[PDB]
Amino acid sequence: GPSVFLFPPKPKDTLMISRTPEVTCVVVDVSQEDPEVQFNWYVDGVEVHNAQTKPRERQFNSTYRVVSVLTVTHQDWLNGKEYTCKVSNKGLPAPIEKTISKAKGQPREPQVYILPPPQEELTKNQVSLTCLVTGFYPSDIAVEWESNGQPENTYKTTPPVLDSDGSYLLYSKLTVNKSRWQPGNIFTCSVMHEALHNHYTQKSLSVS
Amino acid sequence: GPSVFLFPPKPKDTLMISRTPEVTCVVVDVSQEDPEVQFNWYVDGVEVHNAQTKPRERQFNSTYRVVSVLTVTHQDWLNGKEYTCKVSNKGLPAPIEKTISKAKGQPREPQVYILPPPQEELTKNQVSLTCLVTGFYPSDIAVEWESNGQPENTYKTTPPVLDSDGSYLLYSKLTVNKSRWQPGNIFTCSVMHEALHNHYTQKSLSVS
Ligand SMILES: *[C@@H]1O[C@H](CO[C@@H]2O[C@@H](C)[C@@H](O)[C@@H](O)[C@@H]2O)[C@@H](O[C@@H]2O[C@H](CO)[C@@H](O[C@@H]3O[C@H](CO[C@H]4O[C@H](CO)[C@@H](O)[C@H](O)[C@@H]4O[C@@H]4O[C@H](CO)[C@@H](O)[C@H](O)[C@H]4NC(C)=O)[C@@H](O)[C@H](O[C@H]4O[C@H](CO)[C@@H](O)[C@H](O)[C@@H]4O[C@@H]4O[C@H](CO)[C@@H](O)[C@H](O)[C@H]4NC(C)=O)[C@@H]3O)[C@H](O)[C@H]2NC(C)=O)[C@H](O)[C@H]1NC(C)=O
Ligand SMILES: *[C@@H]1O[C@H](CO[C@@H]2O[C@@H](C)[C@@H](O)[C@@H](O)[C@@H]2O)[C@@H](O[C@@H]2O[C@H](CO)[C@@H](O[C@@H]3O[C@H](CO[C@H]4O[C@H](CO)[C@@H](O)[C@H](O)[C@@H]4O[C@@H]4O[C@H](CO)[C@@H](O)[C@H](O)[C@H]4NC(C)=O)[C@@H](O)[C@H](O[C@H]4O[C@H](CO)[C@@H](O)[C@H](O)[C@@H]4O[C@@H]4O[C@H](CO)[C@@H](O)[C@H](O)[C@H]4NC(C)=O)[C@@H]3O)[C@H](O)[C@H]2NC(C)=O)[C@H](O)[C@H]1NC(C)=O
Repeated sequence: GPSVFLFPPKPKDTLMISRTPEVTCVVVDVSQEDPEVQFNWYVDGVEVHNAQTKPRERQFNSTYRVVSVLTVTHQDWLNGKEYTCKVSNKGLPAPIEKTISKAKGQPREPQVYILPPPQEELTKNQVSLTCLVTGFYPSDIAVEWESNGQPENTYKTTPPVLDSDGSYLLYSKLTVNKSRWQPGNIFTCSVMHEALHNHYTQKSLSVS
Repeated sequence: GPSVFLFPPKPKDTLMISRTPEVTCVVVDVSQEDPEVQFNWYVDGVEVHNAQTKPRERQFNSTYRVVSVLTVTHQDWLNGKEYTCKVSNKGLPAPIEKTISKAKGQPREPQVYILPPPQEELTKNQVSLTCLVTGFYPSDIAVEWESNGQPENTYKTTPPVLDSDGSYLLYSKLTVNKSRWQPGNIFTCSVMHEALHNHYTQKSLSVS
């Protein structure tokens, strides 16, 4: 029979208010004369009606896959609202309800540390500036790099890494050209998380 | 019908003689009264007869799961030898050949750097020393931390991270009580990977 998969908004949508944090409910495995199924949504047990439900998409494996996206506020999601996608079929003994919400647990503020290169690497053609971030719970978080004010193109971030106390940690690397490093340019890692002042913090450094 | 999953030896075991590196062939979904099945092993198209096989392990979900552990040398694996576990069944008609071998690609030497704490952190009651390993390939790699010879209990390590050029990178944090950091001690990272001198390299640092 068919199967439901409810998904959470992005750790970056949930924090900033320019983007829209959304909650996506998905159905799969709806056979070929199973008529339309119907999203009933509920937030903490009351029916909202603003979910932009989409059409009935065909799949390579000849199934029907259905989606309903539902916009939510950041206030709401981070207050621990319990969002629910109920689905009735036309050809299924039951209706299927799934529910989702923010992670439970006393949120913990990280602290950011920029780290410089190593005195070994400074002679190299490029160098690796390091943003260590640690102590953060919940695991959902976001990092960016900017330079003089202008944002940075290329960098790489590890997935969060569970720590021995139950907090999470991660590292982020930034390759910068040996050329561009020296002339006292100034570089800054910036981090977004539930438990920050303005949900936002930066460290920064120079060639000192 | 039944399915066959072949699995390689882990990087640590592939890198030193002390340990024994193994190639594991696992069949799952051998049904209720379908009798035994055989492993026919081959190495680059020649049959070896040394796999320490175990007998049929029945599962919760009511199938028969079978395993054969074949042992290899390290020179064998790093020469890129192709190992195959073929399965005769007494049920579904076919043989099921499955093949495994080392990752293809010109190996790259991991360049490793210890990084000290950040000035910021020092007033905390613990500190975080950082081993950064970059530019390595294949992704199979092992990191350990020791101090005055003795190894370390707490050390976390990110899973490798694909880089913009195709090499991999990773980080490792070591938390040490500040009571251990600042009375004159020496600390050391240790890295293992095929494209190295003696498949092993280490950096080290101290309160200078
Ligand atoms: C027919 O095809 C469809 C379409 O898929 C396509 O089919 C064929 C043609 C191939 O080409 C496929 O390669 C192709 O993808 C099949 O639909 C699939 O159905 C399976 C189930 O049979 C679903 O499995 C689930 O997967 C989700 C993860 O799905 C996300 O991530 C995938 C990649 O990571 C991505 O492909 C998906 O589209 C989806 O992607 C994310 O989507 C969100 C929302 O849009 C988006 O914001 C993200 O950015 C995006 N991410 C990425 C990386 O793209 C997974 O969550 C499920 O795991 C849980 O459930 C398992 C039980 O099935 C269980 O074993 C797990 O341990 C895990 O347990 C859960 O844990 C959660 C969280 O930790 C927790 O709440 C619970 O404890 C627990 N919950 C549950 C319910 O168990 C699950 O594995 C596929 O998502 C789905 N694919 C697509 C594309 O929709 C269909 O099955 C096929 N039918 C047949 C008969 O074969
Ligand atoms: C009945 O149950 C059994 C037992 O499982 C258990 O059953 C129930 C009771 C629950 O408790 C389960 O939670 C529990 O697991 C079922 O047996 C399972 O069968 C499925 C297949 O149906 C297997 O799926 C495959 O999984 C492997 C990974 O398996 C490793 O990792 C698991 C955890 O991550 C671990 O549980 C396994 O034991 C095994 O563990 C590893 O083992 C090695 C060797 O011993 C060891 O060195 C490792 O340290 C160890 N690791 C860990 C973390 O423990 C996965 O590789 C497969 O994925 C490939 O294939 C998929 C398609 O099947 C495909 O979607 C993927 O993309 C992927 O692609 C392959 O890989 C590469 C890279 O992508 C690609 O280049 C290849 O070309 C491609 N090849 C193929 C062929 O696809 C796959 O997902 C389970 O492992 C297996 N579980 C166990 C424990 O054996 C049984 O199926 C059940 N039967 C029924 C009817 O329900």
